[PDB]
Amino acid sequence: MVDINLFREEKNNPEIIRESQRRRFASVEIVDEIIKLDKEWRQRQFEVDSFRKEFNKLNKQVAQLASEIIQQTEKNKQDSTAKEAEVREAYAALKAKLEQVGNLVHDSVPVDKDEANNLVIKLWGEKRFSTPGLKLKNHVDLVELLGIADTKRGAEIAGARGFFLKGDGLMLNQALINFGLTFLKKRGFTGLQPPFFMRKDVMAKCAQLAQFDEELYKVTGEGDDKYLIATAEQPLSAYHIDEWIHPTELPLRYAGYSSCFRKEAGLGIFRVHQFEKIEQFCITGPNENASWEMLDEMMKNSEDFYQALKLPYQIVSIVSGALNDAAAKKYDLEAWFPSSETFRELVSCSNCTDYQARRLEIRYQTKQYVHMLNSTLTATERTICCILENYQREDGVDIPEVLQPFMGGETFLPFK
Amino acid sequence: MVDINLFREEKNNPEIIRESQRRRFASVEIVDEIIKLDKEWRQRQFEVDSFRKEFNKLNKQVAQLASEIIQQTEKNKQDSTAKEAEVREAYAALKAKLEQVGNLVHDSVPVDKDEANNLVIKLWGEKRFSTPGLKLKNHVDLVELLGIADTKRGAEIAGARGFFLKGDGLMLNQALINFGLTFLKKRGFTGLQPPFFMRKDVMAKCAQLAQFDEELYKVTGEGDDKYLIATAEQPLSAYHIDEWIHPTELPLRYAGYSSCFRKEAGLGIFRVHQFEKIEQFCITGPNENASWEMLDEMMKNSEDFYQALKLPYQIVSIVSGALNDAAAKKYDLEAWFPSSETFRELVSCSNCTDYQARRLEIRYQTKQYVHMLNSTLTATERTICCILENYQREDGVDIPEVLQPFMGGETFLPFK
Repeated sequence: MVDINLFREEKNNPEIIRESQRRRFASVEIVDEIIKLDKEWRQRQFEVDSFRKEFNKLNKQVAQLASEIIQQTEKNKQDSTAKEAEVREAYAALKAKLEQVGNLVHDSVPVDKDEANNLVIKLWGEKRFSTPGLKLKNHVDLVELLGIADTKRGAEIAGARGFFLKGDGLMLNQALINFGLTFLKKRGFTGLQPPFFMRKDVMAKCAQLAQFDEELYKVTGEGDDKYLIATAEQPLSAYHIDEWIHPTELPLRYAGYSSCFRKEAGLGIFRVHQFEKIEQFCITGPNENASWEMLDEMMKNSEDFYQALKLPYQIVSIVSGALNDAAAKKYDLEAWFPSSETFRELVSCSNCTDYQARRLEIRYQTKQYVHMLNSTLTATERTICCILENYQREDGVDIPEVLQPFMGGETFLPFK
Repeated sequence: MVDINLFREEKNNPEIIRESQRRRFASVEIVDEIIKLDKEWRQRQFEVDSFRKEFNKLNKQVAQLASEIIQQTEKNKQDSTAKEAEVREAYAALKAKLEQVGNLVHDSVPVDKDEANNLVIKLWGEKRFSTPGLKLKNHVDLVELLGIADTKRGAEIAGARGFFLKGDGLMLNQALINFGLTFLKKRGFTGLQPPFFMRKDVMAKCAQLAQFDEELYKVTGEGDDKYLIATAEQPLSAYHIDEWIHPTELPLRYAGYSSCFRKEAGLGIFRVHQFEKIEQFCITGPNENASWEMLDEMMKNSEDFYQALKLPYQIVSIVSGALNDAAAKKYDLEAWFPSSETFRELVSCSNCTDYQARRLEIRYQTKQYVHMLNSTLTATERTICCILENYQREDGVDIPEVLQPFMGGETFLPFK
């Protein structure tokens, strides 16, 4: 939820919310609905203090003086707990409209309703193509040829889009997780591996609202009903819930690692239900444009990493209309897939400012909340598919150089 | 299920099954029940061939010759599909008793009803104790002091016995998985990472019967209802289901790796719902005592590994009475926990011979099935708890030597 204070011309200026609503191609009226609703809530919270205030003007000098105004102090003491309710059903009606307002869209964000108008802002890398000596194979056919996944036996076991990693497939995955974690460790990041369970209660306060809520796997189990996490970002957001964080602790840098479960996948390993993910999770103070410097820091770390792997890519800024509710601004790094000659998304990078922080009561007198950003570094299975296509030869695949140490210095996976 | 042929004095000797039943402290009568039930099944399968045989003795020479025996060939052709049913409800009654017979208990197995009488057969390692200079801490208090798990924030997120790994905790876990996988790779093992999902249909044919069936997490999800795997052994067993395997492919050696989910756990990380596991999975021919040599091979690999980590241990042979239904014979490697001065189980090692193979129709003329063995190498979280206790000092923990390369050559985790 956004800050009710960004709606009050008493403390202004609500037109900023109105602009954000326009850019999100969503209700501008709801900004008037909510102002009226706040008006009521703070009236009733004062129509309480009307009774509270009269209350010690009635019990002013009952003993220190006879009088029958103590039949009225029965009406008042009682009245104080009548308005006591009104406040509670005002605030709740206010919260039901407020919950629907997306985060304030940053002015740098391209305004448009369609991802088709999504804006490329940076290129890097020399893109391979099929020549007539080398017809470039797709990840699907390179996996089979290489013998490093069993999607057939995987599908009969876990159902559709289910895979085993096998032999040098498993080493590669593990190779990439450790390259990932050390890469981030060197840049001041602290590992966190969350549980792949989250209580629906907590999840309710997390993710990106009604869009990422009733579309996870359910786990029946032991205590409360639980979800399988879709993204390490979710649990990591819940770390530091209801906590205070001290200016001196910030910034915080968690290299998140977990297995990931998504219901909406659609035999390869790009389009899957289960997969592993390293993520950059970062908390900042809310002032001094600290979260905006941190977005650049994370985006640079994602670029540096895809450069280390020598994977050609392009960076796209996402249109205001495509931003989800938490995100104030967002980049994709889309990486080159030679066989099909398309860019595909391997990284998403978001500044969500205080939007989740305010829900998870993650505090920084008059209520300041911290800024939180999240940036996939590598979905390993996808990243591998990208690596197989870009490093293929006539009779196998060359291992990226940075990943050769974590594979015992092997440099080539031969076709079977 | 055991081989119905091990019950037939026609092909003998059923007393061997009777002995196994005694050693398992279970019904000996059921061996007579089942002989009678097989008798019926093969009678009715012949009371079919009674009709089938008469059938071409009636349709002997109908054309090649008048006669009204073709009113009888109506009774017969029909009768052939009456007994056709009897066979199908005989075999099914036979299967309902047969399903309850545990695997043939190996003669080397100590006969007894109580794990209390579980037989120590080998020691290794010099066990540390609390001296009055060094009071030895437990894994629970070493984790907190070291700052490498958050069981508090973990518990509020995933519910009870839920943990984050953190900083050098995560490196250690990853360190141990890779030490594990390379260790086994050098000994002729091939990585397999299964899916953490299995369709209940398949799981039904897997695990150790009614004891390991209605006690997994349930996953609601997309297609059929699924379980979270309790052990990498389960999926790996389903690999090669309904397949033939060629003498020349055997032996097979899968180093299984997965995350693992158990409902029955009971703040530390020893007694947990989610954890990771490397396992030795091995398939052999059924002859030439090949599975029995393979059990020794795997047991030696488990010993070598706990020696590499310099963890003192003892090997126990499990009493006939404690063997589950799949297991013909079983060892535990129980490792030394100094603070509490107890041995705790870090490895289980089973020869299940053809028991699952016969259910999963995993074939090797007259029906031969392969032998399958399974042996945990490391439950990482437990293995770490063991490592923290045995390598502690006054102001932190020394990293095992073999694990120092996979931690960038760090040799000490300092207390906070």
